[PDB]
Amino acid sequence: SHCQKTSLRVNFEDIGWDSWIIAPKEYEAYECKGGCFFPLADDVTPTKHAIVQTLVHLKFPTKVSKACCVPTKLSPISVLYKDDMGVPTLKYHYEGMSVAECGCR
Amino acid sequence: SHCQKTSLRVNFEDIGWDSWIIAPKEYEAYECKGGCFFPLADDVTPTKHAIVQTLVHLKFPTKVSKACCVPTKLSPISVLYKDDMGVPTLKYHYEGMSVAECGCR
Ligand SMILES: [Cl-]
Ligand SMILES: [Cl-]
Ligand SMILES: [Cl-]
Ligand SMILES: [Cl-]
Ligand SMILES: [Cl-]
Ligand SMILES: [Cl-]
Ligand SMILES: [Cl-]
Ligand SMILES: [Cl-]
Ligand SMILES: [Cl-]
Ligand SMILES: [Cl-]
Ligand code: NA
Ligand code: NA
Ligand code: NA
Ligand code: NA
Ligand code: NA
Ligand code: NA
Ligand code: NA
Ligand code: NA
Repeated sequence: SHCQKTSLRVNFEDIGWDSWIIAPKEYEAYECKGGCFFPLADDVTPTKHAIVQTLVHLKFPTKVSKACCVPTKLSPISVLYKDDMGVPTLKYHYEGMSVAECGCR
Repeated sequence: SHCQKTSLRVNFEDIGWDSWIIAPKEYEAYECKGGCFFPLADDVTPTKHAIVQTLVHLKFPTKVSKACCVPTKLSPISVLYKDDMGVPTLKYHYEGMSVAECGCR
């Protein structure tokens, strides 16, 4: 019911990235699912704007949207890609691919 | 149509904060409105997970949600609050209250 990290396996061929990513075929990216509603959790680490916007959304549900549960910290992965010369080069830290922590923003 | 910053005036008495915030009565908090869909904008600064999740949402619209346009940088404001001794104390930098930049996360 609340903002938390859940599993998401992403296949590179389904997102159109298998044309430049040789390996791996799939990877655990995770996704941040849940709702930002009161009472909040102890580890959602909400900003004061996300708390204010959620309160305004309660008073005006048609004019203002609630806060979103988005990843607050990302972890890199390693991909085997083909460079301009068609050889498999290793990108050891491809940053911003997996979710480490979620939160209400 | 795309992730951008828009105006949001928040009244402290409508969110139940006028009991500990004497002044100001209202403040410009801003809100991040728009959609994270391709083709993206030049200044939404999207993370690679937000791009991947948006691509997975296109292939599986019922199983995975799209990325959210949330504030990426917050600016503080100044509030006049009553401390435990009932006097108006000034909190010069009340951080995390106004939106500075939006983005797709
Ligand atoms: Cl709470
Ligand atoms: Cl925070
Ligand atoms: Cl690297
Ligand atoms: Cl290393
Ligand atoms: Cl990178
Ligand atoms: Cl694009
Ligand atoms: Cl970024
Ligand atoms: Cl201060
Ligand atoms: Cl200062
Ligand atoms: Cl503060
Ligand atoms: Na904050
Ligand atoms: Na309303
Ligand atoms: Na709305
Ligand atoms: Na290492
Ligand atoms: Na990134
Ligand atoms: Na689907
Ligand atoms: Na869904
Ligand atoms: Na100053």
